[PDB]
Amino acid sequence: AQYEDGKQYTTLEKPVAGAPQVLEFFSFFCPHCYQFEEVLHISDNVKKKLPEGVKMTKYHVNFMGGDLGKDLTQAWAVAMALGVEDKVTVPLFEGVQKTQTIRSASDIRDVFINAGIKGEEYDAAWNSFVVKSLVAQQEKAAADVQLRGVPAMFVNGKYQLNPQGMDTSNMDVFVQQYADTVKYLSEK
Repeated sequence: AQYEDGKQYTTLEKPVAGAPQVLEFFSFFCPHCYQFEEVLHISDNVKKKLPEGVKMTKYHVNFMGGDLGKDLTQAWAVAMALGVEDKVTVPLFEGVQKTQTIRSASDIRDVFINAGIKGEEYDAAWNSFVVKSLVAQQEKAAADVQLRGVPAMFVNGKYQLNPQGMDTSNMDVFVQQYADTVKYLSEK
């Protein structure tokens, strides 16, 4: 066929019940993740092609960057709780990978301050149990599919995107193949 298991996607032999419809994993330490966010705009292109009635979830992971890695997972929980993802994603990526100015939890915090989240609001969120449970969800979702690498995208807890099997000569063609594949898997 045109879409083949083991080619543009793999099927989990261990399907996950009640999973988010479109679930993306990343790390601010992850070099392809940086590309996916600032050069390819994968999330946004997938969304533009998803049917109506389908929501997108994106979670951070712990297994890169050690201690700072975990802080970032908690910071992403704060970002999700406050609804400020679209304001901190770029400066977090550039702080970790481009300028390398993010070296501590305080440097993460500065990024939010510069994006206009008030210190009090951030610290309150950082220490909240709503954020604790949001960190738990991120971890549980990654555990459920025994995630050992990022970027990763799962559709309906059953299919995992496989971008290694997609021409990368043209970045625009790659992105549409990726997005079109997510749409196909969605309608499956």
